[PDB]
Amino acid sequence: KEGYLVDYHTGCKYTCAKLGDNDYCVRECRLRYYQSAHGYCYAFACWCTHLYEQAVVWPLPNKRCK
Repeated sequence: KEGYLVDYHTGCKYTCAKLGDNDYCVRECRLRYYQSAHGYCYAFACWCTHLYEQAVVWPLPNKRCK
């Protein structure tokens, strides 16, 4: 499973270096979910990958950047 990185209360994106320069992005994904998560910087913003069924993202109730 895959999903865009967003905060549960701030509703905002998490920006990073181009695509595969994912060194900051993987460290968010593996602390947001289980440590077995992964990700990359799709359009210079973090996109988590190799995820379980318990990842959700867009079905959140608000998710607009405060």
